[PDB]
Amino acid sequence: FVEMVDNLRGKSGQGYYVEMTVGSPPQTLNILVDTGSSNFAVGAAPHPFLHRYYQRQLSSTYRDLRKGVYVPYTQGKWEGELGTDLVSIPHGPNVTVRANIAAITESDKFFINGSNWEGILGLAYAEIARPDDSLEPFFDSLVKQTHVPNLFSLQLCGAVLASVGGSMIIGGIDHSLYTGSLWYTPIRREWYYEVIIVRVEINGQDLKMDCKEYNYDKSIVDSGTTNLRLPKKVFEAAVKSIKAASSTEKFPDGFWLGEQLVCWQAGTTPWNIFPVISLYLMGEVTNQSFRITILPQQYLRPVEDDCYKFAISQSSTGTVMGAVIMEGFYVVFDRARKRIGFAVSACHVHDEFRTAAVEGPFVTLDMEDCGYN
Ligand SMILES: COc1ccc2c(c1)[C@]1(COC(N)=N1)c1cc(-c3cc(Cl)ccc3F)ccc1O2
Repeated sequence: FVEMVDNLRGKSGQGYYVEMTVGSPPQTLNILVDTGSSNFAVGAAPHPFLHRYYQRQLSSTYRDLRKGVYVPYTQGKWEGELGTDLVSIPHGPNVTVRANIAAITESDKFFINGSNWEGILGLAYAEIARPDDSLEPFFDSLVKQTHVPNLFSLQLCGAVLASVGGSMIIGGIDHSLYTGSLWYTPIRREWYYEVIIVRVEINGQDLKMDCKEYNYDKSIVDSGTTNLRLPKKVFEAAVKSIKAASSTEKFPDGFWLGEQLVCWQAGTTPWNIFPVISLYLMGEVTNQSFRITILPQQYLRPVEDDCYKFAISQSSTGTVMGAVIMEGFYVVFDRARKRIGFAVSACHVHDEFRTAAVEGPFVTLDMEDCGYN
């Protein structure tokens, strides 16, 4: 899949995008890769923040669905007009499909002033598509109309604002992109990429919470989120324990809340005083789990003296495994088998003493009880 390796770009904190073409003749757009939503929606008007936009009037293969779509979400909104058109991915499989496209005609806090992308590719399932589950998501269209296998994988590698890179392998797995074995956790339900966390440790010390708290009201794998977001009660316990383990140095409460930065003399960041963080995920087998472990190199994010933000934050919408988790791992979205694979990423940032890890098997009882209903 060498043609697809390194097909993602971005700027730090502004997400990962892939090149796509829409319409005939082809119009090239940079599109945000989002496993946390399910619409293919593209800027369709000259918003001043956009480098380019979909000009439906220039496409011979454009079809109007004569229906609007309205998409408020927690940090913004977008609105638009539904249609279909032909779509390809230049650094993806050699195929062209007819996909649903939402031509974005009004928005608020959706486009980023300074980014290089113009649309969003929602890779999640129809159940959370707007306006309803009858709007077939892109990837469903791709799989139905071609012989592209029903799976994709992401290697997110991270870095005035640093450029980031990664790979979206569409229709398979590139084994060069990880070390060790893949370990799979079941997709609990096909809406978000919902998973179940069964145990949490900070430097091997169990938080000892009712595991339902870890997944209240859901836990998801989300390439469209930067932080590791945790339910409020879990965040409180996690920070208490991370404070304790790192107490060699003291920081203000605002650091832990993301309200301020911490800085060290360039090149002297004391990675060693910060603990590793492990999430045990439901495994493939009854009473079997595995654990994924990240380093402070994943959860202390550089802000451009070396200065960092604490990139674990609280959530009222459940655990969100964003870039802080995904940049440690090669992640396989094995839609065909309703499961998500994690393996140590060949590009993850680490040091001489510790590495991001994926380890198993472990015995964990009552894992089904950890899910919220
Ligand atoms: C209905 O759900 C929606 C709808 C729209 C929507 C998003 C979700 C969102 C927010 O979280 C996720 N996963 N995608 C989302 C995320 C981002 C975004 C993602 C990253 Cl990784 C970084 C910066 C961003 F602004 C930009 C736009 C954006 O729009």
